[PDB]
Amino acid sequence: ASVSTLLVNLDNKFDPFDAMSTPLYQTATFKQPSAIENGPYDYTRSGNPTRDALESLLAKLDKADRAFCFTSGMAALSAVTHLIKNGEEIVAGDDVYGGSDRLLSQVVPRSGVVVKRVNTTKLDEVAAAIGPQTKLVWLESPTNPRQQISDIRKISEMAHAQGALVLVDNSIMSPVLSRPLELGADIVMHSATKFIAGHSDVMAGVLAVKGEKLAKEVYFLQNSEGSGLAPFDCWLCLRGIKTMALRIEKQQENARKIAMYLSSHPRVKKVYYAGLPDHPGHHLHFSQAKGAGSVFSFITGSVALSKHLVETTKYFSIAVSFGSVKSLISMPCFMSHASIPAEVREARGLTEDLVRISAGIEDVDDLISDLDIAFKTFPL
Amino acid sequence: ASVSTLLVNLDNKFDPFDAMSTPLYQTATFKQPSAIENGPYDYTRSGNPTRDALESLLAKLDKADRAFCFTSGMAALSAVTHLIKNGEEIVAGDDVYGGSDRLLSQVVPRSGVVVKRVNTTKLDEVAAAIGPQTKLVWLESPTNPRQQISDIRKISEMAHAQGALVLVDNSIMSPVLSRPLELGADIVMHSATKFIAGHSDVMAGVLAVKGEKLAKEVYFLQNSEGSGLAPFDCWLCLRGIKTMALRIEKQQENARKIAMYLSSHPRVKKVYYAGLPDHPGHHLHFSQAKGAGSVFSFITGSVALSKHLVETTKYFSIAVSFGSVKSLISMPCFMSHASIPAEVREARGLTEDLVRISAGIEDVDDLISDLDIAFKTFPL
Amino acid sequence: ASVSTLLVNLDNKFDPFDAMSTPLYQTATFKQPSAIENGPYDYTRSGNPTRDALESLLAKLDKADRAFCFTSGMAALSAVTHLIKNGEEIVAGDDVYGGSDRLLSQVVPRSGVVVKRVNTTKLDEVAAAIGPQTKLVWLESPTNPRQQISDIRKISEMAHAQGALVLVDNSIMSPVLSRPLELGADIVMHSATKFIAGHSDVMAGVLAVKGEKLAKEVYFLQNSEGSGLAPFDCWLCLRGIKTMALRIEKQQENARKIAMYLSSHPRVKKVYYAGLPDHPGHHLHFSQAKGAGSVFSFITGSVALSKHLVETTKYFSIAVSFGSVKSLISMPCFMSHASIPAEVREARGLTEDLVRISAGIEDVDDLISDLDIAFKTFPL
Amino acid sequence: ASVSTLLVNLDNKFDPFDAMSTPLYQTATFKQPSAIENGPYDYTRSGNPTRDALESLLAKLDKADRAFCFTSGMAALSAVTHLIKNGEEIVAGDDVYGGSDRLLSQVVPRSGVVVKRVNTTKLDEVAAAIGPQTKLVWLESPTNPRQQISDIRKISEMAHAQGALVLVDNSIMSPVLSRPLELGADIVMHSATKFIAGHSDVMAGVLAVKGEKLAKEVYFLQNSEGSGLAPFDCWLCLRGIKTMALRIEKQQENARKIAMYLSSHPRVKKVYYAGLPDHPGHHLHFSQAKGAGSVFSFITGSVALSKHLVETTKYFSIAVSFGSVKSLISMPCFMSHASIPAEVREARGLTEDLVRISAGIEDVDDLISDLDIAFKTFPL
Ligand SMILES: *Cc1c(COP(=O)(O)O)cnc(C)c1O
Ligand SMILES: *Cc1c(COP(=O)(O)O)cnc(C)c1O
Ligand SMILES: *Cc1c(COP(=O)(O)O)cnc(C)c1O
Ligand SMILES: *Cc1c(COP(=O)(O)O)cnc(C)c1O
Repeated sequence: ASVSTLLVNLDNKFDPFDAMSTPLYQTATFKQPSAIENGPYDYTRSGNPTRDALESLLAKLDKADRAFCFTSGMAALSAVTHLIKNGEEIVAGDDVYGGSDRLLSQVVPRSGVVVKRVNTTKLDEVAAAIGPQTKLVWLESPTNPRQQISDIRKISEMAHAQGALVLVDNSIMSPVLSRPLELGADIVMHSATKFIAGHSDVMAGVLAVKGEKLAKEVYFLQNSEGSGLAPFDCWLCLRGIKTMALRIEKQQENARKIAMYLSSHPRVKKVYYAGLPDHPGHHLHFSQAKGAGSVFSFITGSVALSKHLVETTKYFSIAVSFGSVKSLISMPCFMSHASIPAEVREARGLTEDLVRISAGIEDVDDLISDLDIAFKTFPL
Repeated sequence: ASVSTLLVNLDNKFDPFDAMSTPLYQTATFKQPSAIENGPYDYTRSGNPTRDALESLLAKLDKADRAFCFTSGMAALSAVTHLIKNGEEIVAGDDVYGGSDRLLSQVVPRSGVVVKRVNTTKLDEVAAAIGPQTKLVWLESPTNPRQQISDIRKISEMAHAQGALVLVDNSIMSPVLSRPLELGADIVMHSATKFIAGHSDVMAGVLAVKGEKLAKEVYFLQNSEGSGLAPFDCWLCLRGIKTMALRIEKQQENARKIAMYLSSHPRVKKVYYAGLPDHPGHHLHFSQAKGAGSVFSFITGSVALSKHLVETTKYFSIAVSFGSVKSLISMPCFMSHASIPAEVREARGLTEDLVRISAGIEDVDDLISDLDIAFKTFPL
Repeated sequence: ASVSTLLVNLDNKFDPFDAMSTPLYQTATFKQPSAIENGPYDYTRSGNPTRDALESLLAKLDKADRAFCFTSGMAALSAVTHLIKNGEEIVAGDDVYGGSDRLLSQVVPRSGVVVKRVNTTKLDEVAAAIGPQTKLVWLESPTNPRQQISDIRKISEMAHAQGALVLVDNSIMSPVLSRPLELGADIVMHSATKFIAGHSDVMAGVLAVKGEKLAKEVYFLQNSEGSGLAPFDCWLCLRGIKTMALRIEKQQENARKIAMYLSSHPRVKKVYYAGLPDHPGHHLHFSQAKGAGSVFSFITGSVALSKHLVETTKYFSIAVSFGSVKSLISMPCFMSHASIPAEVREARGLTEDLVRISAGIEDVDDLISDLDIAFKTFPL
Repeated sequence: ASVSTLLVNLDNKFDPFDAMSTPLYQTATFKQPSAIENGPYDYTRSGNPTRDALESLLAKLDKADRAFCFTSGMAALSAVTHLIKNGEEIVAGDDVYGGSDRLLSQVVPRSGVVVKRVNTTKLDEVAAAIGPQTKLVWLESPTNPRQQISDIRKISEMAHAQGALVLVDNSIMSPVLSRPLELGADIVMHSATKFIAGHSDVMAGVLAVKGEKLAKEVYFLQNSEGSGLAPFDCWLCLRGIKTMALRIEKQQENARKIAMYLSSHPRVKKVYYAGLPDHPGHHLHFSQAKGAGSVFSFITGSVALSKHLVETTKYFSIAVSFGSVKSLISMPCFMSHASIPAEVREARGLTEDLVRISAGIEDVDDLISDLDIAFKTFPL
């Protein structure tokens, strides 16, 4: 039974009328059966039929013991973070996403937790980083925007060697291309704001958990810090996940073709994309994933040319994130860090002229044609 | 300019078409204007027009500098909590609500933050408990379900003279009966799931802040822990908050009358309601609140008769919380702590037969008659 | 069992989890149980659980056999209209609302259905106009904006003695002030866009029917012309209808007081409101309605002063319709028929300076003070 | 600029914040600028920014002068029908859809309009059917479930020859495969409940019009009979139309492969599908369309085998309609007419054992495998 076939099934047992869409329980409380006993549901912060339908499809998708839905990706990562106590340590790949950065830096500390940074690509570096009191190993792969690959099976054994939990933020791959729990991770997180919902109209975060005692501790925090995804947002996620395989299938192929057109373009200096045969990490990646994705970036050594591509293209929207049906284009180097000086950007592997693209589901000839016209209009 | 009157004010400067209802911005991202600069908005976790319209109304209602909306009441209490660093001190009443209790005993510790519990009605204790390390004082008055009154002006001065922040969870009072920031509090919090939304159909928390620095610090956390209330939810709060003054007016009056009836009823031992002249705290409370709200409880000395009133009443629903248009009834001891033993149930100031009622907006003659019959049908 | 009390009753037999809010069935199709038989539901155009929950409440409020919800007020009036065959006769007041007017003069004719217009306050005319071909009598009392009262018990007997159906568009009264099916009417219609939903945010029409055959005939049309109100809309009506009794109570009282003030004001020539003792029809209306509602108008003999009151009032919005929590003000002559000439504007019983107000639920001292200032700032 | 690329573009001029998703104007009224003049919007029944964004994308998709959105497909067809006056005629292909049937039969008549039926495949039949006073020619192609083809260019000239309007109900093809306005039709109707929204969670109907005076007459009825699609439903339509090209592309290909597997299956007697080279009409169809679609049917001469396939398959849902991401299966012969006797089904070209499939976007091997197992389990 394929993913494609699994994403559209409606297994809503509770529904007496078998509607084709999951009924939306937009309520806060439920009436109890008696003065002494509760019902299956009582308060939405604790549990809700609609969110249960989504959390449950997502556990199957990730082959997890239990899945949890949060108001956003950051909320999911913040909860994970509230699992390490005072005097513990966290080995954080130092490449990891902006909000993840800010979190590991400015927030995790106020809690008496220690934060180690590394290059999860160098096993020795991460080997030396895994201390006695190391309780969490937190990875991302491909990284962004460079697409550098890390070995999740091995980093899993080093960490598991100290009795530590491995968190794999799979947002960039989604359950259709990768399933980290089957590579040794303990918790896979997905910003569902990206591929899962795929329409850039809903914030959501997902924690997919391996191990019951573990899941019980996540539920404790989803239910106590009250960050469970709202019923309406769950419904929009349920509606969107249905075409996830269909959308990734077209998107990724658009990305392959635009990466190839750019790869051999006179004005493009380098192209990062794990799908290119020439990508350092290519073979490593595909040993743990079925696809490169639909996000990639490139350099042009010319910041004035890069701004032009970004601002001139008619089919790409200038925006953050990726994974929507609309193709996006940006400069993470002078934008996704506008507060980044000349040393603030150099202190972060990236270069003022770097352009990142999130390919959508348009006709790739429309997109390649759009980019070509854009290079041919830049004056000198 | 009265509150009833302020609540229906539609202040949407952004909307070109002057809709009578605030346009719902159900979107996760916004397009940036150029490659270098951002727009007023960029990402719903960071900010959204619909949520801004609500956070603004809420700041005006509470006379706060800025207000913040969180995915739920607990999320809001959880952020205030992430303001206090490793090894600092938190002094919080003993009465403090269930979820707050749990958060105070099992999550705050994980940060090395120390928690002292006090009976905030006894100034000495408050005095005794507030040292050099105290950075947060956390009140709640009336207490649930006894409706104990604490002096908020005097507790604020003590803490401030110690440089501590004062939080008042004003959920049971809401903006139209009390505005704690004018009594020394620094942050007022509401479970907007209760009176603000008013229909039992949306989960939401609000944080009303005094002080630009503080606010900046609350915003920093609402944004990084990605917990701002979602747009559909903000829209439902905006919609339900409009009848807030109206709902409370009829509700409060209903509770008054129903306490009247129970107070002089032969099978009712004690009635807890701050509106009753005979209630310890009456004059204190009304010295800092324009009214006694709509939740109250009573004891009957008979766990068997209490269950009976609870299950037999035809017009009250057996449910958790309050502040909704529907009248609710429950038993905080044998229910809102159901899995509670003999001393583990009395380990909380509440005899297991205490019944709590949340008056709604129905005909009070229907509700009072509903209770009378239930008292008469009880088997001996 | 009072109306205020009936409005919050949650009667959802179908829902397994007893949510406090009716589950929204946002779906177009339902799965059938076998290849041969259907289920309770199959297609939202045919029926939906959420819409059923509302159509049921509405039948109980109006003491009707069955009720139907349409995409809007006009859709409902348009269906009643599709009940009358080729070459039959329709007798409908002259006063009858704009959209109804248009529908009566430009669409009903296309069917060979003949339309006679009468001043339903003059029984003779009604008598004179009702022949052997009359199959529908269409009333509206009070009339807009003059608030003319027609005798609904006596008009029903005449038509019935001629075998004609009687429709009463009860939009301005709603179920808590009048229930026309207990006065001889056969179908009562409401623009649920007005008092029922009560927040200016949903378009909806309701048809409350007396008689199984008739109902069957209305259902046949709601179903075939695919016009039943959509599920999200039904849910918003269910949500807003709960404060209906509460909203009207404060609203009606507000209108009373504001008519009081204007009636004895030096710059106001005539005030039209059926609650005023001096109003022709007072005793008739209150002989068939429990109240005068919240819409009324006044003349000032000065088109220039009327525009001024309309544009200067700070607390009234310039807008069409009524029944919302927000106070509205407008000029039916120079606005709700703006593109109206000199005799084409007087070709409707309304002097071009008539101002209509719809009282909302704000502080009446705020509203009355708002009007006073506007009378005082008017340039001479 | 391809359709695929056009379906995801956001051309919302009015939006000051450029959200990626169209802002939802869930309101009924808008405030007017002054006492004498309206704004662009005033009442949702008349016009709404969100519906305008959808009606406008749909005009581009169909190459129409203006597009209109209705509460449902039937509402769209019912409005079309209110365009022919008393004493006019309608030439209705007699094969046309159920609700279309019911309408042409039981409703259109009460209006003094004459109804002719034909086999739009026989030009002579339709030649003889086009009278002097014929104002509407109403087609469907492929028909359902037979997929019989009609020539839309020629039937367009015969009709236009009498000054008549041609209505083409394109629901089964959608704008991605066919655009009838470019073949002589005047109005193309789409049940948007099908392919446009594609998630079976929203009812909607669409009229795409050629000719301004024409469009003005449709707007008159959408605006007067109040059947304009609700803002929320428009938003769900906007969200769904975005993957329409992506969904039809996979769906149609699944259909091709399942039609081919069934075509050569021992237990299948006939397969109707315009994409099969062997289909009477094949070449005719593709002269006016780019694809066969994803709906087809087949016969097995065995009603007991057909029920079994329908009720045994694990990946097909038993439901009406088509065009959703979920594959559907049914027997229109003994189900989509359960009230169809032994002569009531014979009086309608179809046969008790006929099975219709609407292919979804699953893995076609999952679906073919599911059907094969189903044939191999039927006992004798
Ligand atoms: C986009 C992104 C996030 C942010 O998630 P939100 O849902 O918007 O808070 C987290 N992690 C990664 C790896 C991302 O790339
Ligand atoms: C209900 C309640 C809360 C919890 O708020 P949620 O919206 O349910 O997370 C917090 N404080 C008080 C005093 C409450 O009564
Ligand atoms: C407003 C109004 C209508 C129209 O209803 P819609 O919901 O706007 O279509 C019908 N009747 C009366 C008497 C009205 O005042
Ligand atoms: C499905 C169908 C319709 C029905 O439309 P609704 O939107 O559900 O009312 C109309 N026409 C055709 C041709 C169809 O096949």
